[PDB]
Amino acid sequence: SMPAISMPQKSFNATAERGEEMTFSCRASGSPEPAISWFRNGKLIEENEKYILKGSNTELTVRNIINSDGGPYVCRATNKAGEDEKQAFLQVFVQPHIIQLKNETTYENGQVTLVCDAEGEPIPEITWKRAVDGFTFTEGDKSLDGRIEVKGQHGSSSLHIKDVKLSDSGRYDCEAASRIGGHQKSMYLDIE
Ligand SMILES: *[C@@H]1O[C@H](CO)[C@@H](O)[C@H](O)[C@H]1NC(C)=O
Ligand SMILES: *[C@@H]1O[C@H](CO)[C@@H](O)[C@H](O)[C@H]1NC(C)=O
Repeated sequence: SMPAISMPQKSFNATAERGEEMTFSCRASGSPEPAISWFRNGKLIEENEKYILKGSNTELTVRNIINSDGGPYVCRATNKAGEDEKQAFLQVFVQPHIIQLKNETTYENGQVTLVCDAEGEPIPEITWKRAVDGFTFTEGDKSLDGRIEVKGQHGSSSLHIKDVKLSDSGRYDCEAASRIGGHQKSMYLDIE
């Protein structure tokens, strides 16, 4: 009888660069006993440190998950009567990481833009925090006096200050956060 594959789980999530591993399983009914084998990118998966195969190839463990591990892994079952193929799929998430947060200067009575840029999957939300008083800015938000405004989209945010004052100087933090976690970095605004 032709091989018929069963899978407990077919879609999987993992987070990159955390030393995580996941195990895909593939079993098949059929006579004669179907032989199970796994493919990635169309090439047979051979056992090593990264890929662990157990239970006559019924279980595939991918170790030390990184972004490039994302995608389809194909389970093939074959016997003299025919073959069946099914895919397991791995979505790899990436925790937020701020990749750009520069220091800035401007002069009193001037204008300045603080820029924070972050990577991540999901795309992180960006929040700004003013060190001296711990006041936080999201969105969208603006200051009571209307001088400060936050605009941002797609994991990037600008904090814009109009009519700078000496007291605006000091540390500002960017916080990039997703369900996965968060990353915070600091820069320094010098009004001088
Ligand atoms: C994988 O993550 C996605 C996106 O958050 C979620 O919708 C899905 O249910 C997850 N799959 C799991 C863990 O079963
Ligand atoms: C901002 O803070 C000081 C300025 O003296 C410096 O040590 C630090 O590297 C600056 N940050 C950047 C990204 O230039």
